[PDB]
Amino acid sequence: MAHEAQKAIARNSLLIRSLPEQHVDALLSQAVWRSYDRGETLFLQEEKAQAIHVVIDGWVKLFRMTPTGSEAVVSVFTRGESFGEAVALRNTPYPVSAEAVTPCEVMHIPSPVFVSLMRRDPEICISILATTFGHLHSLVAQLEQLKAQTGAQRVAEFLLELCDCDTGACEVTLPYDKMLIAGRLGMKPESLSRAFSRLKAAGVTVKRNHAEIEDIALLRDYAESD
Amino acid sequence: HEAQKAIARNSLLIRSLPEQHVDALLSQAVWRSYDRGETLFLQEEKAQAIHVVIDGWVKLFRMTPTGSEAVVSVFTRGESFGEAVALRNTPYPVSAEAVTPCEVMHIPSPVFVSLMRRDPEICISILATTFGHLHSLVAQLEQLKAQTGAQRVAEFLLELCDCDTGACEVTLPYDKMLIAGRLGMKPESLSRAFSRLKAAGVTVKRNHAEIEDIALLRDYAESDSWSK
Ligand SMILES: [Cl-]
Ligand SMILES: [Cl-]
Repeated sequence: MAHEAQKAIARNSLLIRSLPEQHVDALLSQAVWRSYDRGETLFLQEEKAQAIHVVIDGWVKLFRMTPTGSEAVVSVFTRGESFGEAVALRNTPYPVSAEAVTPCEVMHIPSPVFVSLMRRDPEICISILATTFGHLHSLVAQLEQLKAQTGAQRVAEFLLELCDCDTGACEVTLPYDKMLIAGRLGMKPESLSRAFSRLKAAGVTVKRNHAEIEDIALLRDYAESD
Repeated sequence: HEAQKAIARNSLLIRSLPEQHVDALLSQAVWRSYDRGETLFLQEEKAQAIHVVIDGWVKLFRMTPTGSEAVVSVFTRGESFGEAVALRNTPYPVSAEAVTPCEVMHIPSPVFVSLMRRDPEICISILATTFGHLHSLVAQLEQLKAQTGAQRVAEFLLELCDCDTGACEVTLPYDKMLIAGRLGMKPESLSRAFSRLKAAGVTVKRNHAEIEDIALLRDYAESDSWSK
């Protein structure tokens, strides 16, 4: 009933990071909390965009229906990540469907709660926009400086970012279907496997539904190498 | 100023706006030219405009506590800056100065802010666009980069040309360290990179770079060493 740990996780989302601190808790106080089993749908393409979504635990995939009826995976999101901001603010119908890929918990911020806040007080929207512009310039600068690295280094970094702590050993849940991560990391399915094999030597075991980092420092050291 | 207005539309600032309001905002622009070394603004002054570079290079810098210029950013043709500080009405954290002669478009802040105070739906619309772009940039930062330094330099150059075919010359600052910093490259490497780009028809002079063939430079950049 406090959702203290869960709100702490939500504060790392793009949505929550963009808000001025004075308004964070009041917005989180109006959250709609839900759990989903593996395979369960959060929403379907063309439905009304009733909320902004923040994954607290698990993996959620977004997919679009193609003209020939296949499902194209557009994104995969996990712990501490938000999605749906733009569609919610424009009030356009969902352009994708969303489905729990693992069992998961989501914090939903109802669209009217967030939109109405901004219709009421323009100072809030101006203030959030200021923050998002700064964040944009910052990401563009990171892209301009992004150097090449190895696929294994990408996967290490990814895995490191999924742990949150700086020391010890660790478990991280991963989807069964490994193509989801490959898409997210912009890698070939082979390359990801190749990448995994190479990480054995850095202390990483990759089971069917989870990965294990024997030691963070070693992995972190592997990621920060030639 | 239609050609100059066209270049401004490439900026982060103008891209993010509702298309149906652009022209009226662009209509209240103050256009200014700057000599090399001329100040655009200085640290602690009031942010009263958002700036878009129309031509040339502008560097932003802070003073180290021991009194040294520490360059923070360099902006060129079609790029905007000062959005956040102007919308927050806080003092400038840096100074800005023309590295080359330049043209810049200034958007008075009150023009922009009063529009949103009058109709918060404008800001709601702009914010939707800035969130979608944020997501796109974050997605792109997770995807494996494989390109070499010379390829990155190649892409940097290609993006400065704005034409898909033929030849172009792009103004570059005299001091190539400003580009090195922007690309997150050791100055050594930037030079090493320019050497390797000789093969793709890129000759780098004092105040400019000459691209003999765009398509050929795009080919080097896209390649997975290499040859003409
Ligand atoms: Cl399960
Ligand atoms: Cl004037």
